[PDB]
Amino acid sequence: HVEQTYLMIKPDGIQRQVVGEIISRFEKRGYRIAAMKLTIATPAILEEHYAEHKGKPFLPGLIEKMTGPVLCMVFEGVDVIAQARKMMGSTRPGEAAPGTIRADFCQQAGRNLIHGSDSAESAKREISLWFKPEEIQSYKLALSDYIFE
Amino acid sequence: HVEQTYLMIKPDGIQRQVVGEIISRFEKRGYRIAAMKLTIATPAILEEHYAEHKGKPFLPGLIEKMTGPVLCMVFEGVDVIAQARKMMGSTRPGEAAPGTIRADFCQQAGRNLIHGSDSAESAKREISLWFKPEEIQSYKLALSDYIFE
Amino acid sequence: HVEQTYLMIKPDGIQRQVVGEIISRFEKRGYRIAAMKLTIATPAILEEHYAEHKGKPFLPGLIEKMTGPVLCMVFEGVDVIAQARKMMGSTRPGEAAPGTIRADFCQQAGRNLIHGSDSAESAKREISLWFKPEEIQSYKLALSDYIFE
Repeated sequence: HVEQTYLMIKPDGIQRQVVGEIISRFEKRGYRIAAMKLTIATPAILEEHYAEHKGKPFLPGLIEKMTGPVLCMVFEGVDVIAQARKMMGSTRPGEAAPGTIRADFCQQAGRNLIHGSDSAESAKREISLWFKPEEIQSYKLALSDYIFE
Repeated sequence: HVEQTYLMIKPDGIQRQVVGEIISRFEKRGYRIAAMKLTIATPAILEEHYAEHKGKPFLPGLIEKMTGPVLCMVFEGVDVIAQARKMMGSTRPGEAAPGTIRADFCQQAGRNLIHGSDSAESAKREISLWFKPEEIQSYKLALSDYIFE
Repeated sequence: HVEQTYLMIKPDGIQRQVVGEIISRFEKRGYRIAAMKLTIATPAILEEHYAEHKGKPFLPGLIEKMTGPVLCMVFEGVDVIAQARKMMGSTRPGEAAPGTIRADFCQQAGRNLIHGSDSAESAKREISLWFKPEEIQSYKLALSDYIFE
C-alpha cells in the first residue's frame, strides 16, 4: 500500500534556486514523481488552497508571498503523506528538527520553502485543486523490488 | 579507546548504488576502514549471522531478501558500535530520525539498506563470521591528532 | 529582527579541511557572513575567550588544543545565536543529534570542530574580542525578501 501526497515548492524555493535539491530529497527515498507542473500561483487559486484561513488577518500577506512561481508535485510512497511532513519539519524552521528541509534551508515560517498535505483528506483536495486527474501519471519504478518489502 | 563494529551494506544498498555515499558518512566522522569485502551472501552464512532469529517465522523471508551481493565492512572509532547504530536510525525507516541513513534513503524495514552490530558481543562475533583475522588491517589515520582527544 | 553570533572553526576544522562545508551549512539557511578572518589563536586571546573557565583544571589543555589556526566568523540571522548552537549540536559528538555538525563530523568533545556563542551577552563579548568594529561588514542579502517574513 502506497499513497500520494501533494507537495508544492513555494516562490522562495524557486527564487533561491533549490528546486533540484528539494526533489532529490524525495527521490532519495525511492518516492515516485507521479505529477509535476510549474505554474504561477494566483490569488483565486491560493484562496481555495488556503480556504481554512479565509477571513483571518494573516491571509492577505500570505497570499501576496505565495503569488509567484510554484512547482506543483505529487509524490508516491509508503506512508508518504506523514513522511513528507516529517521531512519538511515544523512550520517554524527554528523549531524544525535538524536534517529537515525547513531546518536546513530556512529561518521563518513566512518563508519556509515548501508546502505538503497534512492528511489524506487534504492530499485528495489539494491534488484535485492543482492538477487535473489526467496529469497524474501511472508507471512503476524499476527499483521497486529493492525499495518495498 | 576505540572499538570496531561490523557494518554490512545489504543487497538494496548495492543495487540502488549508494555504496559510496554510505561509506562517506562513516569516513566523515574520522572512522577508520579496518576491513572491507564484497561478497554474495548465501543462506548458510546468513543463518549464522541471524542465529538470534533461529526458528522465528519471519526468518526464511529475511534470509531470501539478504541472499545477494553485500559489502562487509569493519569501521573503527570511539564508541563506534553504538554511534553507527545511531547513524543508521531505527529499523523502521518511517520511525528513524531525520539525518539517519534509514530516514534519508528508505521506506520499509524489509529494505533498510544496512546492518550494524548492536553490541560489543555481536560485533566480535559478526566480524569473526564475515572476516578472517588476516583480513583486518591495522594502520593509523594521519589526522588522528585532530580526531581524538 | 536579526542578531549576530560569533562562530569559530577550531584547528581541527582547518586541518581536516572542512572549512567550506561548515560555511555552506550556515549560508544554506540564508545566514549572512558579517565578518571572517583567519588567524592563529594565541594563549592571550584564548584565555579571555575562555574566561568563564579561569582557574579550572582543564583550562590549560583546552588552550593548548586551541593554539593553532582558526577561522573567526560572524553570521547574522533571525535567532542565529541559538540556531547556530542547535546546528552545531551537543559538546560531546556522541550525544549530538543526527544532522548536526558535531554528530556528522566528530567523535569526541576535545576535537569538536567549531565554537559558537551561547547567549546574547557572550556573542557581543566574543565578536568584540576577535574582531574590530571596522572588520564587521554591513550589507543586505539580495534574496532577503525570500528569506525573511
